[PDB]
Amino acid sequence: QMPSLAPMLEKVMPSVVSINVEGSTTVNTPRMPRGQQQKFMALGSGVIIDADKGYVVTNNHVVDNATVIKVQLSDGRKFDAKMVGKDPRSDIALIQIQNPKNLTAIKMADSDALRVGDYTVAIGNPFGLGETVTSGIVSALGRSNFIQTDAAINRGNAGGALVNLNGELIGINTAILAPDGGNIGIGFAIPSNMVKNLTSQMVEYGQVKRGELGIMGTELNSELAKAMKVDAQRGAFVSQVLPNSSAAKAGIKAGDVITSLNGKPISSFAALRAQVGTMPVGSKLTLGLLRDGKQVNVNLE
Amino acid sequence: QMPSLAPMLEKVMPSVVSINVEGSTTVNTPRMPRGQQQKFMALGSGVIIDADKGYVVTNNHVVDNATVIKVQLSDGRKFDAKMVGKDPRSDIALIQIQNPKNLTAIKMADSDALRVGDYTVAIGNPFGLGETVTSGIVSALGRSNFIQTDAAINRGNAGGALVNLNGELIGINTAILAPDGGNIGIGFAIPSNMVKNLTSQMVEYGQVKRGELGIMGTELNSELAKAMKVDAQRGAFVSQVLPNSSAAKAGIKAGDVITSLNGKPISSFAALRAQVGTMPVGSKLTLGLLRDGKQVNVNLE
Amino acid sequence: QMPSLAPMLEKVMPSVVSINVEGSTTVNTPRMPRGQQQKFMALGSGVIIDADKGYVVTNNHVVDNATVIKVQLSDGRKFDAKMVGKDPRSDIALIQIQNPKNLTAIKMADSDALRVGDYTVAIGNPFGLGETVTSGIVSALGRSNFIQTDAAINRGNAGGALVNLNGELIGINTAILAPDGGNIGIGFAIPSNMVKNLTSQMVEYGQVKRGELGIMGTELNSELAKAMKVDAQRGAFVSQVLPNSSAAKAGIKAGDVITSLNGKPISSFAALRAQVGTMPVGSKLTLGLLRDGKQVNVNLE
Amino acid sequence: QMPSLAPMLEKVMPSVVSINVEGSTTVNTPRMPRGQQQKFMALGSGVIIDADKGYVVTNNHVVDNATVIKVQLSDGRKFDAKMVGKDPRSDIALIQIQNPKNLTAIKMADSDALRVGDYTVAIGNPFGLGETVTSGIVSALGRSNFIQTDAAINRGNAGGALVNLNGELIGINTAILAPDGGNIGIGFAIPSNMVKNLTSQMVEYGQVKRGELGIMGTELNSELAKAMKVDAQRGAFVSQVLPNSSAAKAGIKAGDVITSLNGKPISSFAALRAQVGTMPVGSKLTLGLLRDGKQVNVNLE
Amino acid sequence: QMPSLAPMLEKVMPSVVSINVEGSTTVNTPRMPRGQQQKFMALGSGVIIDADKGYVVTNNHVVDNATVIKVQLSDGRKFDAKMVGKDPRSDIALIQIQNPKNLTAIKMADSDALRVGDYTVAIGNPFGLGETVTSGIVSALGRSNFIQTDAAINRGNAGGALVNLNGELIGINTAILAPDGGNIGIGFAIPSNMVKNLTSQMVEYGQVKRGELGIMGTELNSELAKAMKVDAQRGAFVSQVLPNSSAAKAGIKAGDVITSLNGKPISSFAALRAQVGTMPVGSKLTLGLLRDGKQVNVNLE
Amino acid sequence: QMPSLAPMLEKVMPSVVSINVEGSTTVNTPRMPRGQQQKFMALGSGVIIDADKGYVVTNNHVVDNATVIKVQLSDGRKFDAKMVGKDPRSDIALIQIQNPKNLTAIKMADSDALRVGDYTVAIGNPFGLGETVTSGIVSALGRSNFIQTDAAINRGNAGGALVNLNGELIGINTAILAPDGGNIGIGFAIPSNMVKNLTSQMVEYGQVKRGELGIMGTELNSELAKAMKVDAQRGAFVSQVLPNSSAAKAGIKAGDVITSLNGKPISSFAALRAQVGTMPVGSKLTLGLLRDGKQVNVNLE
Repeated sequence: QMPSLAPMLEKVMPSVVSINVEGSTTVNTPRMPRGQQQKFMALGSGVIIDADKGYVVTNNHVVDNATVIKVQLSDGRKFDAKMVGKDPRSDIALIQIQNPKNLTAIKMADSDALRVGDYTVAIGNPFGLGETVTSGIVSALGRSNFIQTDAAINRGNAGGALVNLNGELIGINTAILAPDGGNIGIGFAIPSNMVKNLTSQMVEYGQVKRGELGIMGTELNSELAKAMKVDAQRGAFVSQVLPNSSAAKAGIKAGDVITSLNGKPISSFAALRAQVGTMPVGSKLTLGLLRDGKQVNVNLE
Repeated sequence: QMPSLAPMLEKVMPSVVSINVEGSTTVNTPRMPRGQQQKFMALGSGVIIDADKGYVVTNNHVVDNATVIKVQLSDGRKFDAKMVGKDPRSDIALIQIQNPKNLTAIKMADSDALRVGDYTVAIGNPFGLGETVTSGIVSALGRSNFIQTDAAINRGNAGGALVNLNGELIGINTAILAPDGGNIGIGFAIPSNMVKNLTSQMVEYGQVKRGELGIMGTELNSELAKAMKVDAQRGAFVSQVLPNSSAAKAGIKAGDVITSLNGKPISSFAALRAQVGTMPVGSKLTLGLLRDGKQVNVNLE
Repeated sequence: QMPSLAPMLEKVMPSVVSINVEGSTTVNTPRMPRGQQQKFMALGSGVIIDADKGYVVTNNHVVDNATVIKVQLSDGRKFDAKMVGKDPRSDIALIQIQNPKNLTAIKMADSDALRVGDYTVAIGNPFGLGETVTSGIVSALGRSNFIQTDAAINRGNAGGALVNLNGELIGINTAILAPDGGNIGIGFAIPSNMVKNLTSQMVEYGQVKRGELGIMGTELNSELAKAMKVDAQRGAFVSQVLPNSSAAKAGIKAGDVITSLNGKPISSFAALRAQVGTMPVGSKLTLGLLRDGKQVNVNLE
Repeated sequence: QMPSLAPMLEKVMPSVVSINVEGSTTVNTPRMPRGQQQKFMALGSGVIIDADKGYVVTNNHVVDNATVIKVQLSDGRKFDAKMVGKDPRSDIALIQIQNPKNLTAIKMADSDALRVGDYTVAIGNPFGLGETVTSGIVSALGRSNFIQTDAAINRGNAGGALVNLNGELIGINTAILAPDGGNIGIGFAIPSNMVKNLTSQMVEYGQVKRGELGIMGTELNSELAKAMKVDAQRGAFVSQVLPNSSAAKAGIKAGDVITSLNGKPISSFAALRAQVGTMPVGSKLTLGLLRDGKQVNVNLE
Repeated sequence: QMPSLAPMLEKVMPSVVSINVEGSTTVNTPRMPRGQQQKFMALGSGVIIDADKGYVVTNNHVVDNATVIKVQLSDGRKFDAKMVGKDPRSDIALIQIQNPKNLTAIKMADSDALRVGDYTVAIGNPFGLGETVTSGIVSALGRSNFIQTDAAINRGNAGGALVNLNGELIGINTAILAPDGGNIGIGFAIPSNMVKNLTSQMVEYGQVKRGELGIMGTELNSELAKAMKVDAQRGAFVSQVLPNSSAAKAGIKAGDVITSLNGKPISSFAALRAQVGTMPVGSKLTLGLLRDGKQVNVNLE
Repeated sequence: QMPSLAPMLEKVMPSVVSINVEGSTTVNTPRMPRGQQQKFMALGSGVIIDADKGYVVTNNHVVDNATVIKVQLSDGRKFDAKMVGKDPRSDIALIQIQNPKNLTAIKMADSDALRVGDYTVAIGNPFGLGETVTSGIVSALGRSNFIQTDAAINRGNAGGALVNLNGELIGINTAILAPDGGNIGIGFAIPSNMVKNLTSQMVEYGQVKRGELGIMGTELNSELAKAMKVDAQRGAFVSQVLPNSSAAKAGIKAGDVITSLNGKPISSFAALRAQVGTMPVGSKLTLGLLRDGKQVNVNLE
């Protein structure tokens, strides 16, 4: 008969869940005529990632400041969940289902396999009226990072799951304009792998460990810096490398002068110290290193 | 060759029509520096539903306050139409073609058959520049009610017809924010069946008959109400049932205490009287009834 | 030396006070991503009207929903006050100082004596930064009602006291756009007399008694109405007058047909019933009565 | 007793009148969902300028597009008025009272006598709630042109009359942002003399005659222009002067090169042709003429 | 395996390029507190249309006012380009790659072959974050002109290329709201043929030649016009035709009275002179000619 | 004759001047479709404070980022001025007239003498159309600090001079919402004395010296802090006083616990360090000191 997503969607829908948050937050006491605790209600979607432990990935902007979190399965069943870890930078959080039973976990695809022309579908709650599904394609890939897809709802709240035609997880859709869950015109999402890495740090550490690792250099134009080349100057100097932190790994040594980070020119030396320090461990960033030919990819830790 | 909708679209396009409304409306006389009749022009789409009588379904927000309505077929032909019935609640209206000839009516699908993953396409006039077609999927179903689809134009005016891959009618797209024909981010529409039922009441009665039918109960906590259970109180009490209005049908009897209407908890007794009274006859609502197990679906009248 | 208001202002400033309100109010629980009690703080000015009892007139939009109200005298002294009565219609309220001692009350002028060219000065808190004084003239008088004065602060919150050159009370400035304490461009205020009358009803009754008093007529065009004149029809008919409620006083009798209320034509019969029913007792409204010459002023009760 | 404006105000109030306009205007037919004649109502103030003929000066933005204009005297009396002339440039218009009787005309002051520190008061209808009076001083004078005064209402509609302490007319307040009757922050007005001149052209000609009068020159850098000086060039050249139009009067002759008009440098030659051509006859503009010392004041016609 | 666009997209991506403009523009000198040259940076997409000459079509709103334009191929390679021609009306421009080498040009489809149901995909830079691809269908065709497609990004900048399933060029997407590169809700684009014609005029003439060609008629109701029919008047008269400019071609002769231009009624005679004069040569417009049956399509020049 | 300000205004107007600033500022390069130096023009008023040296006080938001500053006297004369010092905190700056000749300096009043009822007048350029004068009264005094006056223009740019009836300087009007020269509804200004002190630091030091002077204490609840009282805790502890910086002057000694600064409670210890550190030397702030009776006024340095 007619082609439809319903078939695969009926295999995926189980592993998607609706999250009902109740929390409190400190707010300014209203001055009139036109600090105190105010109760709010957040509402999102999430995916069951570990059927046995009852691990449910979700967005940090949903579960932030939560006092009580509840989970309802697509079949109607409700559970209590407990926080386990969040990550405001990438807007990802892990919750756990208290008393998990007959749970289906989603099968995660290798996000590295993604290409642009690929079809996707997004499952979530743009307007809070219940689980809404929409389709589209992989519009852009922050590497081949990040996933950008036209399969996203206008004026809607960045829902949860991003899925391929086989009904596997290729990512969690996110809101880039936090603390404002909305749209920029197109959908952004953390690829499924970044998601898995991110998620295991939360299970293991209560959070994702920041990998702020230069090595131990000295500004360009300084004492030990000006001494060397300075032919084709302008950039961030690197004096040492002995810490062996993806530096004896990045094939980097003394004297180098990095001036790139995935395209964007690294002006100052602190420019590196900051940009490479706010990223999540396991990250795959590329550094355009200056020394007459040099550009290696790093892996935090 | 290449896959396209054009083929089926060429079978559906005939049954779609362009409606040109001209009407008058009472307006405030402008006060300056910065009641009277003002002439306006509304513009929509509609579907030929009965080829012989020349019945054309359309949106109430298009044909409301109309003095002269004209219809132009996709082939260029123009006819005069006459109103027959409208329904502001669901934003649906029926017009009739004066002198119908060589008309094609659309084949209506059973909307009950719809599932979420299904593909749809929407035909209409978002910006008045002529008949615009767009595609998408069934994003959400107010039952399996209402149809929500991503196949809807941003900042556009809720067009007319919603159609499956076989070129059958699965619904009429509507504007939830009346009297403002616009978008919320995604498309809403009355499923084709609700459409047909709605439409036949207009033909038969000049309007859709409201089925405001409780039975004849008494508030919870009252004289004849407090007398009974009150174990697990909090809700809307039901004293009688003899009227036999979907009550000797809903398997409901004296003593009951309804507290739901398709999910939303029924607080007061008038809360039922109102919510169940604004709906269209033939409706299929579900009542979470309290009496230690009870929840039956009703059918107005 | 130089002319100044400071002199008289130093005689008036004592009788002006700063009110610090703390209250709670029911608010919607915030839905995110972007009922409960929320604490607010209101802030106004007021005038000591009765030195002995410690009566302080103020604006209802200041003391509304108040849990704790405090009063600070211009000399620094703070007292606790207790509500006694409010009146949202005119935005006037009466509070009482708990433990009043060495209080100065202001001398109230007869507002009836006011003419337009007269000078005024306004004392209050437009921006909450403390007691601000401004001058101007009587721009318009809702009779010679209401007082309109240019002596009002742009974008400011309708302060409290309105005062003449002798330092007497000619009125309390009010906000016409409640619940929004702001400006329309010019200042509105309840004349001092209306203020006094209003204020004594609060002391005496806990509120100002509404004087909704027609008499007992029948719509124009009805049974007992059409029977009479109908020459120069169009208006609100009056059948009876026996209730003697400012009707055996208004020189009104059976058959009359009122069609005015201080200028504005009285269309329907309920138009009178409403307009004359929302006003405060003691009011002085004028009724353009139809019967070939008739227009008398009434005094509620 | 206390100082007040009421006294003089009671001498001026008679000569002020309230204008009630009713008109029609061509408007776009509304396109929905969201040319024809639409009826509006304008409302202003004006001053009786000629008691005998019943001449009432007012603002053009009040009486523009008027079908029926009515006048009500401060004592309550109503008359019908007829248009006589308007002038959108200065926003001034003259209406005539049909059947003038027991009229008081205002005594016009010589505006040339004005200085900045002088006190003024403004009478009008900022918000349509009736005749509102406000005070202030002469904030700026477009000569000593135009009158700018702080005696103007915020967010209000540029009322009518501007008056000194003796109750004489020093000007009519106007709206610079036509067709939007509002405030810029301070009040602008046509001085009383400009008003009188303007007004007599309307009586005499149905409008104010534009005095677009250069003489007959040739652009600077042209054939007959470059031939001469060109020492300290850059400006508008003047070839002839024989027309004797305030040129044999302005002491101007062949060869001149004007480059000023009351301060603003005259760039091109058409820059003069335009700026000096949109002004009202009788105007007093000053031209910074180049020829090594020359700057005379002109008087149109 | 799974269906995807990536395959064909990998064949098309080469012929798409990223344009980095740097230009200057005259701007008003800022007045504070709150003419000069200001440097800006524009950014777009474009398609390699001629591999050998290195012709790259793009949008005029991207390359307008450009001082330096650079081109980067999808493989990373950068070239300098030089302007060759622009066309603000249709928002199309042609640039040339300086030193073109190993270039792939796209294969252009015949746009005339397009039908509505057809699938499309759009490639561009909505938010400047790099080349973004999105899909959709042919929503409307300004003939079967113009192409309207749902394959367009919300709040995005009208990207560049519009492509069918075979990876051929069916058009360049454009911004209708210039000089504001944004969305109306749906995508507009110049069909590929109009594109090719447009583009060859730029190569050949530095611009697209306007074909403002009536013939030589006289207004309806005039001397030589009223003389004839006037039966079913109201329109634009046509006196002559001898110029042979698509008039001895349009089968038009003396006496005619055109009153249409692709639907819109031609009111006046200048209405034709203007509408048919702003269009690009080679255009295919239709004229509803009055003479009791007549409507032929023209081809500029 | 009639009362007016013109007389005294003619004595003050000379000492007021118009400042024409021309400057450059670093701005973001515009990204299109919708760092570099951009030229702007600022415009203000100022007062000649020292006739001989040609010292002209003005607002910092006028002369900030200035490359060329010009001064024009009320009589028309223009001079070049040079910066000497600015002070963004209070928005005050000092410029010097190059080649001062026949200058009149204004006579400064002792601001300490001010009371609220006093009359003021403000001279400046709200809309850039030239020197505008407005009147009013002293609405509030940040001590008897700061001067708040109703003598300020709506939506206008905080002009310059604030003057009493004798034509003496009582202050310079300022904009509290920098870098936005506008109104809050009422006028704020630095009293004339604060002005003089401020201004002499600029002459003497190129700027106003910040008097950030605690003494040398230790947080409350710390080692040397908890040791003492703690009876009626909650505040900022003070351990030492030996620095003799308005501490052996403020009658302050070891052990004290300050918790006020002109009304506002001093929560933390750094709360003092900051608030008392951003103020201008010579300041007169009051500290509510805790030790069972203690509150002395300080004088920076």
